[PDB]
Amino acid sequence: SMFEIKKICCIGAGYVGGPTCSVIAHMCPEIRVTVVDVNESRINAWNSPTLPIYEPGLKEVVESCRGKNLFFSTNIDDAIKEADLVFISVNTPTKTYGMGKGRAADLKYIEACARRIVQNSNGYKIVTEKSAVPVRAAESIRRIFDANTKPNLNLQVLSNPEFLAEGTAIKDLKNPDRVLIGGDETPEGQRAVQALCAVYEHWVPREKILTTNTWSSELSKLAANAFLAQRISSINSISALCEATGADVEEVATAIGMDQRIGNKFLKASVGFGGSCFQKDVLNLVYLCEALNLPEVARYWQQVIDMNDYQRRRFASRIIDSLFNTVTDKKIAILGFAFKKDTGDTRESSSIYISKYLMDEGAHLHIYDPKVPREQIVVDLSHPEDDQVSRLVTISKDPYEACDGAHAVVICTEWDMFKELDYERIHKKMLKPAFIFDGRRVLDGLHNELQTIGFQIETIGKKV
Amino acid sequence: SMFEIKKICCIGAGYVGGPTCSVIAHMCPEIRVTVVDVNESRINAWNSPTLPIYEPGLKEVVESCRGKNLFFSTNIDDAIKEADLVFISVNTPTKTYGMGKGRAADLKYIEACARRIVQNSNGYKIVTEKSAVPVRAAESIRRIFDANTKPNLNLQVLSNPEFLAEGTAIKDLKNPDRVLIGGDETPEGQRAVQALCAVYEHWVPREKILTTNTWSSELSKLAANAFLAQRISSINSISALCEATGADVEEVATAIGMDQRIGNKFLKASVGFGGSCFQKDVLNLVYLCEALNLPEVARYWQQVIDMNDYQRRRFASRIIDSLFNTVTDKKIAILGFAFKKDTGDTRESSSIYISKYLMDEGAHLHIYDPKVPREQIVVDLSHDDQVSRLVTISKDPYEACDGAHAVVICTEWDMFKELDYERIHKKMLKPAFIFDGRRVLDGLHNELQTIGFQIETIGKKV
Amino acid sequence: INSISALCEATGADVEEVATAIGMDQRIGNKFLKASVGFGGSCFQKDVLNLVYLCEALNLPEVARYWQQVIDMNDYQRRRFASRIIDSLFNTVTDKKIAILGFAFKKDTGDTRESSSIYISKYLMDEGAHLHIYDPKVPREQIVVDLSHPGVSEDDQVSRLVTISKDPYEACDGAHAVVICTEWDMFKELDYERIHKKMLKPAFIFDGRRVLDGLHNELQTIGFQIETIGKKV
Repeated sequence: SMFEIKKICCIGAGYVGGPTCSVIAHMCPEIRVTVVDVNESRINAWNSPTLPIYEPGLKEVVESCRGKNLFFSTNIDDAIKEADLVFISVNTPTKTYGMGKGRAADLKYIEACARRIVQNSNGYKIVTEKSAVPVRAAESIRRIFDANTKPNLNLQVLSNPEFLAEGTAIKDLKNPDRVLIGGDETPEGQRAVQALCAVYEHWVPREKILTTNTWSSELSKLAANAFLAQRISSINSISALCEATGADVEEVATAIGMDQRIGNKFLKASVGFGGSCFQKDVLNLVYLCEALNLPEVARYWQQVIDMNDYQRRRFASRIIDSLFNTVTDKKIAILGFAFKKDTGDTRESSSIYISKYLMDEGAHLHIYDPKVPREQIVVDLSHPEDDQVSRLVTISKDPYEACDGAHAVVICTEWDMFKELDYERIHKKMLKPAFIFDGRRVLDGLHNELQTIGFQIETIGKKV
Repeated sequence: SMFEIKKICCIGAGYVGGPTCSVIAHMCPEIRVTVVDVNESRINAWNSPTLPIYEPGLKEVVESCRGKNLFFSTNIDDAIKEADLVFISVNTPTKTYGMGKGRAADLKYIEACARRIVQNSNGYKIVTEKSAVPVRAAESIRRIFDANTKPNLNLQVLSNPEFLAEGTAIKDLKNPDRVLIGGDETPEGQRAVQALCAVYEHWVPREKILTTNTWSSELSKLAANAFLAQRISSINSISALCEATGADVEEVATAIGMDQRIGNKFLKASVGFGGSCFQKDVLNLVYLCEALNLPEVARYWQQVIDMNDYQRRRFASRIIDSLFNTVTDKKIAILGFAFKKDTGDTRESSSIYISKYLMDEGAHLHIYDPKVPREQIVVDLSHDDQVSRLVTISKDPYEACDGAHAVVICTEWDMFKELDYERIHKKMLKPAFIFDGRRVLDGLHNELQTIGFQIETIGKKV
Repeated sequence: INSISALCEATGADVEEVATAIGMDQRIGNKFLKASVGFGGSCFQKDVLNLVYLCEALNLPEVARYWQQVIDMNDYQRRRFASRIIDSLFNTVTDKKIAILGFAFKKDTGDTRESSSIYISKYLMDEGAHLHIYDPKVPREQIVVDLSHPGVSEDDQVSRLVTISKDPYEACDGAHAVVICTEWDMFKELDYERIHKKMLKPAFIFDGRRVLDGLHNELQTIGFQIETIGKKV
């Protein structure tokens, strides 16, 4: 309102900072947006005709304003000096050792940015956390600024979390459900908050811009992903009950989802949710609870993970039991390795875990995924040159090789192609009894024809 | 359309059967709908100008078709003989003893109906469970029919659960989010399912009528109330974290609820959910899981109740710590006793539980609620000497607050934001606390701090 | 052998076939291998509990717990038998008439001490069952004592819920279930066709002693659901 952002700097040219800043430039022609990164190779790519990130619509957005008001540079320090607003958009990996190993977020990159910003800054700037951060991250940035102050240096700290999913990043940026901005409840804080609102007001309606305090903002990002993951674990818990009673989890999911207060999204049973966001955010929320002496809340959210873990384990057990509790040297087809369809991302994929369970039985796994690189599958199934993987794991170039001589076909990722395969042919060449374990309900409605063909076909959330 | 339902009999003239059948008759002029009950007094009332159930819109519906195609009668046996479709719409109270005491559903009334139906039936009929039943209830009706069969007796069993809330029953029947009908995956089951679909098709669009197997149908009713309860416990869990960090739970709930995949309903933090459906249904789910050797699933759903109970307990503890952990002969005002605003219903009301905690500290409660009858409050807080010594029921809020150390809002009635707080302050003992258990005073905070209250609320840091 | 009966019910093996096979090994012997709803009498539980207590007194918790299993198993065998009954009646037995045939701890005596009939009857009382109890030797006064809350000369629950029958046909007349808890030889000679006519349907016979073995097809033809210990349903 009073203050006007005219220059933005984004430290971090990854999957958050690049696209967000590209859309900001596209929508705000009068604002100069400079995306910076230490990685010279990456910056060069952003300035090339082959962008380092593939996202539908991104190329068009970047090419429409790069060189006009959108810039990519390795000159971090100059970008900061010039900036009115600086986004910090670096990753916060999970700690791999020490207090909170495996669960707590590691602020090392956030801290390095804060130190660098204060070292290169004079006068008034707004500094905004854009990466997924743990609650209190802004407190730390503020401590660093307060401890390294200079005359006439006035840095304001805001939180502005990202709500982007892979594959929908541009749509999500152009037409967001909401934009969330957190700042202090002081006149300074509210000045800063309003300045960044005005940026988003160039293309987002005021009623979709939610302003909060900084802790509410940070906590909403974590909490939102926990609520989404909870719906999957809840419908997965129902799937177990369906298998025991004769109910069908897709019928039940549809019935529950038609109540508009619950809604019909995120109610699809599966072998288990995956990706780099759901488990990580829930565990981060559980760690935070324990750290604040809220064990009841900690144990309440831990259930979302325990349930996902159980869902995977019981699926593996149905497989193994159906093979008479011996799978040593039995060939099994694993169709699908990505954590979900239409990606090559294997981070926390249920396919990894199902696979490790069968490896632990001596299975000879032939794994097919149309999009995941074969080197990645080998890494994911290896211990942190791995003999168990080279002894037990074959990566198949087509799905027929993977089923050929197999005892079971296990569908772990919901790629659409898997429902189109020649199952008559696959049946001829399998050992008998021939099983199909559908971990994604993707073969619904082929059931009768598959049983006619001769398969024992089994799925999640359906009684055998 | 092979088979056409032309006569419907509903056994049970209560809150479910009466209104549902009244709406069916209203919407299906060619169908004769006869609601029966053993309780002659109640039937008479359904035939009177003062219906035994108050529901907005119900009188108009009933008066528009009673005596034309809608009938209420104590002649249960004739209605069954005539009927093409018989609804069983009786209560299934929770067992009060024995295996599953306090959690399992008691099928005695459902069984009695089934046995009576088979005794009075010949030929083809469709029998449909309309009451909230445990999973496998239809199996039991089936077993009874199969065990007491007669030549040419062909009874088909369907599930058709109710999704009505008090106060919105007519709206919910005229314009339902969905109609759910479960039946066997056999030609005869599908024929039966289609006949009942056709009844609903007189006024509900086909895309809103969901057909399933019988177990899916029974399980969906229980699961829906459980998912809804989970949202409240989930946002309540966040409210604890807000109090510890400085986040505000209403800011967080808005942020979360604007994601269209989550939605913005049922995300209002409180001292705790209540009512006769949520805890009951979740507990029945937990019991069914244990029975079926699904302990992981059981413990997943118990968290919904354990969280609600913790929310109530930590709220009471805040109140108690604020008066130094000694409330004995302290006067405290409880404003609101209903489980939610705009009802007299106290079933599983968080006000009961808050109040019982303070009573266990020796607090003198003065309780006001604008619609709950006094005798209901006395019963709810009894096992009674602890009540008569410690509980006073006030005819107005100002009495209850007069000379109180604290004012505790437990039910979100709109009138509580309109009270003369300057007045209440003049007459309270100092420090004068208001504990808002419902976020109903949000936005009066600054001025209430100005007046001199130490105002505290759920999901906000002190 | 009771623990094996549970496994028989789960798999399709028959506990009497298994008992006979095990017992023909002369090192094991064929005595005391008869599956039941549970052992009773004034000796077994008391002596085993005494032994367990001695172990704990002597800091031998491993031996204590080894022997405690003989009791725990017996309690489980009782509880799961009652649960079969109750589950078969839809988990509600309030005001249902159920015949209890046999109250003595074993046949051919009036001794009821620690009889499994007392425990199965107490489980069905906790469901509100209306129990009609018949035994050819046990005095009626002793049954009333055995089911009463001790130190209560007139129990409200016993007089509301329990009827002592002077004949088995009275006990089964209008019953949902006939529960045989003691192995009296007379029970295999009963006129079951007659019993079936006047029972409510579905009509269950729960044989807690294997005393109706070989009658099963005949009882299924008459139209009973006949269930017993150590046979799959």
